[PDB]
Amino acid sequence: KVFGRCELAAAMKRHGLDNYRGYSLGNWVCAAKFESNFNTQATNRNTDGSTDYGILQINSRWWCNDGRTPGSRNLCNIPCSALLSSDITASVNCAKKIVSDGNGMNAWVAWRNRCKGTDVQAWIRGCRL
Ligand SMILES: CCCCN1C(=O)C(=C/C=C/C=C2/Oc3ccccc3N2CCCS(=O)(=O)O)C(=O)N(CCCC)C1=S
Ligand SMILES: [Cl-]
Ligand SMILES: [Cl-]
Repeated sequence: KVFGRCELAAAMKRHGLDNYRGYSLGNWVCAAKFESNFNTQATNRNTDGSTDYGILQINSRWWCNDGRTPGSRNLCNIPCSALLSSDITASVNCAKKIVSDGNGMNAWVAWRNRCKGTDVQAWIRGCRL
């Protein structure tokens, strides 16, 4: 599913992501924009063999199991496929664990490089929330 800007902001808020760990909704939406362009089915193979899945491109080396990432962990206790679903519940719950891991949203390289320090509020502007 390809979410719309405000549509995703609403789903994210509905799942308690807004202001989670101090990160405003704009930040999450911005990260989703540059990680998957809002496509829940987005995947990206990394040079190390791991793979990024979903709206927030959660990686398999630590967070989900895809059975093809030697020596990896599955800290979110979910098959990586669950991160590709129309329903973002799994992705949101896993993102919550990730952002609480110590480095905040910096865990999402694209967020640091393209959202961090920017006018992220712009990402939910005009949205009926
Ligand atoms: C009627 C359909 C097209 C209208 N519509 C929009 O208005 C949407 C437009 C998004 C707004 C553009 C935008 O890109 C940004 C980049 C950085 C910061 C904010 C951004 N915003 C707008 C708010 C801030 S600003 O006004 O561009 O400065 C949109 O994403 N989408 C996707 C939502 C699909 C449900 C749609 S549908
Ligand atoms: Cl594996
Ligand atoms: Cl933080």
